[PDB]
Amino acid sequence: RPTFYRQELNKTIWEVPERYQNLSPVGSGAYGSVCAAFDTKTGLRVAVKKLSRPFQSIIHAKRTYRELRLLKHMKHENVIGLLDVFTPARSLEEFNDVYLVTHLMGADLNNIVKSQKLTDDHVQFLIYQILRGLKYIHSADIIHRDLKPSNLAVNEDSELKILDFGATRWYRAPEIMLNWMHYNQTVDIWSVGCIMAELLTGRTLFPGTDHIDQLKLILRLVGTPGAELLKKISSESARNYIQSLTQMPKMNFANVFIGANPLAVDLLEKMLVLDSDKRITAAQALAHAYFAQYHDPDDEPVADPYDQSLESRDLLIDEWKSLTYDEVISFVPPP
Ligand SMILES: CC(C)(C)c1cc(NC(=O)Nc2nccs2)n(-c2ccc(CC(=O)O)cc2)n1
Ligand SMILES: CCCCCCCCO[C@@H]1O[C@H](CO)[C@@H](O)[C@H](O)[C@H]1O
Ligand SMILES: CCCCCCCCO[C@@H]1O[C@H](CO)[C@@H](O)[C@H](O)[C@H]1O
Repeated sequence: RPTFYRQELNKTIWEVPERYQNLSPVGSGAYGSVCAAFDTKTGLRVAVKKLSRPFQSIIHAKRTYRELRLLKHMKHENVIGLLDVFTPARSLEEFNDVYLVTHLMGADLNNIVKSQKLTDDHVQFLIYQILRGLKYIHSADIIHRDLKPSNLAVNEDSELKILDFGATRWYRAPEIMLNWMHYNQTVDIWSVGCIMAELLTGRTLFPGTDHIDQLKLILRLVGTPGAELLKKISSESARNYIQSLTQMPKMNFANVFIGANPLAVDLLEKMLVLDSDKRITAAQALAHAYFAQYHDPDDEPVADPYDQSLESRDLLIDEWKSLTYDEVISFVPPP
């Protein structure tokens, strides 16, 4: 067992191994809080997440277990991975707090586009990495669901990792916003399209003021649902309502992307398709000519399959807690 020390951070006492130094809050929410830190044992800048009352409720306990399991599973250059997980507890009976440690990287994509747009060459490298990470995540039968610039961590050399800390709706696929009976991994490709567009233009693609505005903006770029897609919407009244959200024909798509690489625009047109069944997949996108400088079919690895049964489980807090404890004590750090 490492030696721990205690300090007050974000209104609670954080108790962490002495290797972790210079803890500085960077974000907080209902589910927990995150500090930037320096890991003196590895010389790495790290993020340390303390879960907020991880076993207070069934939902908190389930989310705690899910996050630990997922992070333990992810072993890919472009996906955030677990560097460490710890608890100050010495037994299950005293187990009450969980801390997760990941690479910090140093910045996110929420920053770089404020003053000016990125070069096409830069966008190639950034989106290539997002898609490479996403191919991996999707291959594990995991849907991200909240891809956005603040969930994309980048270092000074623009090496990128996808994370989920756990403006808000600007990158969301329309079907998530419209409570589709089911949706699938194609929602993340929509998000990549929105992100890529923004890097190229320096501006948010669909900056909706609210839910309906968001949908109207989307419909104005990509067009009202066509005949094939309309068949996939059950409600007559819903289809009638849709037909009111547009008053003019759709625009020339390319007008948003003046002077852009034609291959970039072609890829964007293939990502930003209203009908999710028709969107390009991560694997297909990696093979698109836009990424010729980076694509290597032998260096775009896939994930071991993931036991996702626990996402639909209805369990007692103490079961989620015991399952989580097992995962904490069995953790082995990466080489
Ligand atoms: C693997 C990928 C990107 C999908 C991913 C990464 C993370 N987590 C993560 O990045 N944590 C970090 N800590 C510190 C720095 S980055 N989650 C995630 C999984 C589960 C839940 C719980 C819920 O579902 O609410 C929350 C987040 N998913
Ligand atoms: C804004 C009003 C129109 C929104 C239409 C979004 C259609 C999204 O695409 C739909 O995704 C569903 C979930 O994966 C699939 O079941 C459907 O087959 C697919 O057409
Ligand atoms: C643009 C705002 C108006 C949106 C109207 C379309 C709402 C689509 O409604 C959706 O249709 C799906 C397919 O039938 C169902 O599976 C979803 O449960 C339903 O929410």
